[PDB]
Amino acid sequence: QVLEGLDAVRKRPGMYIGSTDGAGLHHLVWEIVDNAVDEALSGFGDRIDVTINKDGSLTVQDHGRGMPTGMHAMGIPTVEVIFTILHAVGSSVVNALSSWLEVEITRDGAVYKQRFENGGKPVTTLKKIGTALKSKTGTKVTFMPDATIFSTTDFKYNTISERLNESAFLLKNVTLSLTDKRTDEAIEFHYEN
Ligand SMILES: C=CCNC(=O)Nc1nc2cc(-c3cccnc3)c(=O)n(CCC(C)C)c2s1
Repeated sequence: QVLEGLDAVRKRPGMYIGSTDGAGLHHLVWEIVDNAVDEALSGFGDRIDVTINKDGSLTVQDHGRGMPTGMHAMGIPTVEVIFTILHAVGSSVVNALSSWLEVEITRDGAVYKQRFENGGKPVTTLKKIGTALKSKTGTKVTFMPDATIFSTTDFKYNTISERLNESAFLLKNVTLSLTDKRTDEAIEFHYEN
């Protein structure tokens, strides 16, 4: 397996997300959402909240275990490795195609954050920013799609709502929410089995 950096994604985005139109833009949402859904399917977390922010960015929040907060080689956080090496995989592809991205992790009584800019270059390490109850766990990913790559950077509420509805139906017993801060629209989906 040949590992690559984020420049490879930026030079051939269609190879990773199919296209650079609205379909590709929304693939970025699906990758992040799917990672939160995988975590819930494994039994960690019973709600997944998606927000379309007024500035054009998009946030996904889960209440799963929290991405690992430790280090890989050479003092590099595991989360930085997840977000910056392409195993050619969604997290690194979204980072590559974002003008900025923030990941916030909560676990073990601590809240940590790392910020990337300009196609996924870290501008901070994984920094402890605060504290939380020892019981509190999860991951939050916010990203701004790169307007230099996509033909449209307008997330579509109806498109996202349909996909989260479907994902709630497949998962069971997990609430998926969508809030649009541009229009104030909001919806929740939950299917009990
Ligand atoms: C909110 C937006 C998106 N949501 C997520 O990405 N949520 C996640 N939760 C976890 C929990 C654990 C994990 C496993 C084993 C033990 N403790 C934590 C973990 O390894 N991951 C990395 C999996 C791959 C992305 C490397 C994640 S990714």
